Amino acid sequence: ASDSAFWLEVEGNSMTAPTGSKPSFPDGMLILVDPEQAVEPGDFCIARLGGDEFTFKKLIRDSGQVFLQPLNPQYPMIPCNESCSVVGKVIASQWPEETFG
Amino acid sequence: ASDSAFWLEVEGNSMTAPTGSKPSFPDGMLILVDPEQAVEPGDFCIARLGGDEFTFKKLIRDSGQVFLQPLNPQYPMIPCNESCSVVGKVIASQWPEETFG
Amino acid sequence: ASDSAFWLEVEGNSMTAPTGSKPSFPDGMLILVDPEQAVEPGDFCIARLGGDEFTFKKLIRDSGQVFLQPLNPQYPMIPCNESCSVVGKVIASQWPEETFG
Amino acid sequence: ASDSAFWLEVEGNSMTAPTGSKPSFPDGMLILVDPEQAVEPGDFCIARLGGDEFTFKKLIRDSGQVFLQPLNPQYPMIPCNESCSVVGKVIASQWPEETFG
Amino acid sequence: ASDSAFWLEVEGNSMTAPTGSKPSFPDGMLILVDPEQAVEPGDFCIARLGGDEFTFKKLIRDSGQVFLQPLNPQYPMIPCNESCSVVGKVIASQWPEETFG
Amino acid sequence: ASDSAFWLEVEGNSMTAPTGSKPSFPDGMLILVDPEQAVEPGDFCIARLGGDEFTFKKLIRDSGQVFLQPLNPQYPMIPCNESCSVVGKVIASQWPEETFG
Amino acid sequence: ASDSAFWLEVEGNSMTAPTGSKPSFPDGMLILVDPEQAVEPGDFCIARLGGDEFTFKKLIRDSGQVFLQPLNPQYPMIPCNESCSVVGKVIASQWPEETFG
Amino acid sequence: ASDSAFWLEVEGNSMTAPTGSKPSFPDGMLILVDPEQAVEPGDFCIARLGGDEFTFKKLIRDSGQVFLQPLNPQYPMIPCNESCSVVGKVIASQWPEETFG
Repeated sequence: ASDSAFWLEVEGNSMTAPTGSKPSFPDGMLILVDPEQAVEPGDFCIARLGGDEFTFKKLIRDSGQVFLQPLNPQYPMIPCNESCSVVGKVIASQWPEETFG
Repeated sequence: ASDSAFWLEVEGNSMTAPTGSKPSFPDGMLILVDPEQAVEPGDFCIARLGGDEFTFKKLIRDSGQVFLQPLNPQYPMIPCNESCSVVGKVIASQWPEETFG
Repeated sequence: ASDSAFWLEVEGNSMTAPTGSKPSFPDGMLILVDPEQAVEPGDFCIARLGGDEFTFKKLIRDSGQVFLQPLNPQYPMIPCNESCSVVGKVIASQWPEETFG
Repeated sequence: ASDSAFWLEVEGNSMTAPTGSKPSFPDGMLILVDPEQAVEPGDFCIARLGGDEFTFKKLIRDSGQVFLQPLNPQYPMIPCNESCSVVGKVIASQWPEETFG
Repeated sequence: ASDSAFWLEVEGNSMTAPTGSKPSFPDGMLILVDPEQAVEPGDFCIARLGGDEFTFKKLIRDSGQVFLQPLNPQYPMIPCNESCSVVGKVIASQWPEETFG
Repeated sequence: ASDSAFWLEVEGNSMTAPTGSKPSFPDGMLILVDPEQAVEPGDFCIARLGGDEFTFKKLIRDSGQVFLQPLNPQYPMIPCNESCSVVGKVIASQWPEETFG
Repeated sequence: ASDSAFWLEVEGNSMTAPTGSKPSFPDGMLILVDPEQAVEPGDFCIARLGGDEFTFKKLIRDSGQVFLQPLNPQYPMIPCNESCSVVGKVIASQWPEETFG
Repeated sequence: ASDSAFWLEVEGNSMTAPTGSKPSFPDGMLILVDPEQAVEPGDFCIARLGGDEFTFKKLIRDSGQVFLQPLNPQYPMIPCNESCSVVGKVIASQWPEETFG
């Protein structure tokens, strides 16, 4: 984990996989982003889209096109082109300790 | 966090909550069981059962009786009695690092 | 595979995993049910309910109880006991050849 | 199947059909690819695209134009012209025997 | 088709199957409901729910339970128990003739 | 309808519309083509490209030019000119009766 | 349009219908919300969900269950229960004048 | 907004931009054309084409040439010379009241 790496809190159900599926990062979890580790296809990541919303998706590649895919199928998959910048690789995820009291 | 504390890999959907509610411990996650800590009502814990098979659940109390309750509505509740014995309180949970490649 | 093993065509969506998750046996696939192989937990199988109902689920164990689980979340889980006899272990599955012209 | 046919393992969601539609080739399945058999419109194939990257899709024809179409609605469709080259016809598909342990 | 049969205009995406799966009854189509024909598992129907409101879905049976299942994945399946009653079997569908003006 | 009208089973997803759009003619349905009725813009029809294979689209006029339009946005629009010959207007569509058990 | 009625700017693509569908409200358009007009199934409303955040969607109901549905089939259809509160009916939508030079 | 200006109902996808890009005038919208105003390059206008057939497009200037550019990349570009005359400027667009209920 580089010095640059920072923590973020999963906010949304976009990355919450269907029951029985894995991995899954339910809204509430923490994810460690590390701007210094490249993001390869199949890796999870944070990416800044148009305007300023960062997103947490699985970066995939199909037919030469790169998409940011959600673990929740009920959500949209999106092309990652011009206004799509990968900020860093998600290298870890754990529930915050409060979660256990 | 005690020294008798150990890691276990969640294997099942019993602790997988309906999308939206939290927390949620999906099959494949890592939980840290600490025997040297008590399981107060509402805490998450491991419990050795008859044939000595662990069970991941939430300890709840209802009239001098103690129950092991799954976060997955589909999974039935279970009364903790003769062969039932808490093995420790779950204090942490994270995805194995292999998860992030 | 015993000389008693037999093929069956999956008919239904009880074993159809959510896009992204495996395995999955969509309606249309074939499955080899071997009556002579024991069904350990975590194994896919063909069980009979009542006496004439053929069911295709994943046999599991939660909190000391055995359940026939569907790979399709929307479908209810079911406890396997008295009127629930395992018919055989699913040991292979493939699409029927016609599937390809 | 020709002696030049090999097995590939599906990696992705592009060929995963929505519940109800068939066939479907979810990530993790094995597909037999025969480079000696030709791919007629409607067949399932592997094709080499731009940077020579392989892609598993359905070859279709519409309005006298050829397309590589995914079984999964979320994925885009691609015109199979110049930099599109067919590697082989998909002729079999099954889960690896590990699937049933 | 009995003398009691009547047509209903499909209102809603409940029975719209995803692209590539058939059949599909998109919002706008016509369905001939016949109250005098029994609805076997597999058939499409109109059932009246506890609310006392009408619903259009596919009736299925799994592990002994009966459900009214939609063709659109985004919609929930529902057990057809007490407050669930079959109004009639859906036996034909077509676009109104205005569709082609 | 004229005596020149015949039935055609829609084959392909060119005329399948996005969920929540109408009309829509999913692969599987039956469209009634009547060669004797003029195909006005906004009408559905069967056309011939290169004087051979049929294309089932929606004739339209934009900026003085004519195009055969697919109800599926993924499919490209195609200019109807020289090698483009309209075979007849689509006047009715329905699911074959087998569809309903 | 009551006094309470206020204007919001559509932000996002949850209500951008697929090319060739209607209505549709691309990110950028304005929408008049009137808290004083009820919202019947089929209406376009503004709801406030859990996180104290607002959503613009079409209220619908299926099998006696209310859902907030998006015009974009990509996005998810969410059940509107406990934490879901309908704030107002959307009764108008127009682009801002700046739009047109 | 002049006395000569009038409302028109957009009919077509010619002016339906790709999701994300704005503006976008989906088939079904109302656009207000003001004959009295001039259509500077970049503005949206109406145009009489030959035998009196309207066209909704954007007025661009490429190579000292005045074309009619569509917002839908799928639709061909058209030059506005002889048999092409502007009919006014699009100064406002909005959805018909009937759209909301």
